[PDB]
Amino acid sequence: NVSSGIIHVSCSPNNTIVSASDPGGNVLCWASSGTMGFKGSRKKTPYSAGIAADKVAKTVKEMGMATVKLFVKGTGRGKDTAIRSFANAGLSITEINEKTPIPHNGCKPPKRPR
RNA sequence: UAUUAAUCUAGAGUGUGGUAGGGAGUUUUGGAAUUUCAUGUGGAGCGGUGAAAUGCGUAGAUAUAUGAAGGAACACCAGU
Repeated sequence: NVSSGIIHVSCSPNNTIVSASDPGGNVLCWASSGTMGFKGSRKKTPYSAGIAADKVAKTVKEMGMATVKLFVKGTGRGKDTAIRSFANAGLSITEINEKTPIPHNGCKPPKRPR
């Protein structure tokens, strides 16, 4: 029910999530690799993120979606496939930005696995 | 060489001017991020690994935006 908006995607090293939102901060709909049939370790693939982004773009099309900001989050090899999905979808993407939860050198993270 | 009577300034220190440096201690401030809580948005998976599984999830998690709290450590300056 809104033309302008923002859709967020967070490509974790183990999974990915995409979520379309209005500029007021509320969510409209979200999608993830788990929403599709295949599960387990095979869900951390760029193809899975691509189909998730395809589905979220589809389900926001009926909403009447228009020019939209893009905040990409997380690290992984599947985030760019969502970019291809959205660009090829014909949507009115207008701005790209980086919103990884990057911290300054503060709290101590987990260790080296070894 | 040792002892002693002395003398001098290059040895070594003090002064003068200029001069750099994350040198140290004490006393204050800040912001990112995590976590918890609260507020809305939402409905099934999330997390996880070589692959899985304990574990978490409609009693609304993850996510998204805002606010509060507390604690810890100070990317980018950073280097033949």
